[PDB]
Amino acid sequence: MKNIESLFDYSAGQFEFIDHLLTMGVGVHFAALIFFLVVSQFVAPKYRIATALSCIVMVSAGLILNSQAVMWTDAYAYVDGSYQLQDLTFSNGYRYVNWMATIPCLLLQLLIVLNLKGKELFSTATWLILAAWGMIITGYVGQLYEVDDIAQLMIWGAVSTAFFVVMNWIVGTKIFKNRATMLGGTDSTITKVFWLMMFAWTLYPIAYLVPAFMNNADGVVLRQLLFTIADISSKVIYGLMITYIAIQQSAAAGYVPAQQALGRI
Ligand SMILES: *C/C=C(C)/C=C/C=C(C)/C=C/C1=C(C)CCCC1(C)C
Ligand SMILES: CCCCCCCCCC
Ligand SMILES: CCCCCCCCCC
Ligand SMILES: CCCCCCCCCC
Ligand SMILES: CCCCCC
Ligand SMILES: CCCCCC
Ligand SMILES: CCCCCC
Ligand SMILES: CCCCCC
Ligand SMILES: [Br-]
Ligand SMILES: [Br-]
Ligand SMILES: [Br-]
Repeated sequence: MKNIESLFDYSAGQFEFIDHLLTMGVGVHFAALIFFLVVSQFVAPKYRIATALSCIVMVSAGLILNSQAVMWTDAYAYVDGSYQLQDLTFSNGYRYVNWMATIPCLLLQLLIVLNLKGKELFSTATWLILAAWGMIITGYVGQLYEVDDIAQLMIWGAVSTAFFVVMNWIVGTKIFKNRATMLGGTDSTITKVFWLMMFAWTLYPIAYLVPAFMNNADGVVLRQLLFTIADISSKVIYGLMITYIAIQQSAAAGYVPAQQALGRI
């Protein structure tokens, strides 16, 4: 049960573009990691964990993107005018394993800026993480068959989509029922984060389906391109909005370092 990446030889332009996409993603996440670390001091204690979760996400994704880059250059060699598969192996499956950690972190930092606490926070986080883990795990099993069994990729993806929809319903319901509690005008900002999340996370099932409608070397490139757009949107851009909401609410709650931080800009 191979992946479609192992099926093709690659032109130098295709190979280097994919490598440059992954290495670019590493640099963006580690550059954002520094930003999230420095602005941590400008967030009130109640919200500071949300910015720390951005730091964990940046290193988690950055390590897996660097991992994918070197595996790409390990597994292929330029022979007779094209990059051909060598002794080693490349696989998008390590992305799925990493999602088991990064997705709960992304969801947790949203619940924190929604001002959920105590029993409701733990309760809502447990249902969301369980739904997300069911989405990822059924998706992982599905892509094992992206070459061998296209019908199984479809059926496991339908199961995965059911968890995805239920997960989004919980997220959206909590957002619209707790919007009134949010400070500094961030009741307007949080609805924008929900829509950004809808857009960015939907890119992943689209990349999952690439083997069904573009099973060639250019579809390998398009999938990595979609992953890159989705990774930056769902982690970096999303994290900046979460951090903005965290600081804005900190300032409205009387945190002086937050108020000063916004004043200078
Ligand atoms: C930073 C990485 C993120 C936010 C990854 C998100 C992943 C998903 C939303 C996964 C979606 C899937 C389905 C809805 C159906 C097909 C299989 C998956 C696992 C790709
Ligand atoms: C600003 C510190 C970010 C530097 C990123 C390092 C890129 C490593 C590419 C292998
Ligand atoms: C207030 C407790 C949060 C529960 C929201 C809905 C959970 C989904 C059960 C599937
Ligand atoms: C289709 C997944 C979208 C779920 C959003 C529902 C939010 C409305 C709650 C009032
Ligand atoms: C060996 C492929 C990577 C999957 C990790 C469980
Ligand atoms: C997998 C089909 C679910 C769609 C529900 C809106
Ligand atoms: C035009 C690109 C918008 C980026 C905002 C973060
Ligand atoms: C310096 C706080 C602003 C964060 C959002 C870009
Ligand atoms: Br506080
Ligand atoms: Br990730
Ligand atoms: Br409602």
